[PDB]
Amino acid sequence: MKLKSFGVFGNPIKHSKSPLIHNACFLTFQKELRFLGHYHPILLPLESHIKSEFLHLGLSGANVTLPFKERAFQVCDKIKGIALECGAVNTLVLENDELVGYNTDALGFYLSLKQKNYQNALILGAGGSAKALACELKKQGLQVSVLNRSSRGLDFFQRLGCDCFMEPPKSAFDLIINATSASLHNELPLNKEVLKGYFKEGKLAYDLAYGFLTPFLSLAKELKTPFQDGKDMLIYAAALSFEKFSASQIPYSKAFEVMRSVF
Ligand SMILES: O=C(O)C1=C[C@@H](O)[C@@H](O)[C@H](O)C1
Repeated sequence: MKLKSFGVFGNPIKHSKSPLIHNACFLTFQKELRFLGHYHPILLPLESHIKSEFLHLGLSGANVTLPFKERAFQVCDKIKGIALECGAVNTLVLENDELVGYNTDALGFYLSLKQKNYQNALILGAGGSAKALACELKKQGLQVSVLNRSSRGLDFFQRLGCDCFMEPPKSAFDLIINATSASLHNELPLNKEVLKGYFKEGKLAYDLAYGFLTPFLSLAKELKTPFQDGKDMLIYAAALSFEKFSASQIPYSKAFEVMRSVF
């Protein structure tokens, strides 16, 4: 049986549930794929440029998580699909010996939303996850505000047409999104009274972290604001990545069904 190797690059990487869900798919779909994939967690040094490792490990494809998604966009040979406008890559595939970058966070976030009744959004964060979410939400015709602590990174969000803040804007937002970078989200991302204000006027508190209740979500829950963690995004984005790992042979809906079941 033909073997191919995949993994997910991050630091930290111990928490990632990508190997669980991708391995479940590779084991089921080996029938149709006519190879058996195995998918590994891969801890990289902070300074890594990724490509050397990808090639040394003989990977066919990989995912990229914190804090490497912007670096992946820089180091891949070719960027395809909506990643062209995300400034960030979360999926790498070796295609004809070119390292090709995609971004499945954008659509995976969109698919994860139950309602499309949302008109505007405040994204907390400025890393690869925030960039893909801003791209996607602007594409869907929401107004997007982005709140962070420095002037670095602002050109991307301003070129998208986002309203960029470093002090929390006195406005109501339908979606309030914790996409803070290089963070595990164990800590409130804003002053608690400020977040309470947003939650009381907001329609959904959405936190990209998955696999525990963050204090951000717990505050929304206490306030009876509807809230959503990162599980359904992870699973849709992973299923989309799996579609790419299959050379578009297995549709994401079929990967999704397997992944959700095992998760
Ligand atoms: O936790 C994980 O395994 C992942 C989380 C998201 O950042 C993804 O975009 C990434 O591809 C994988």
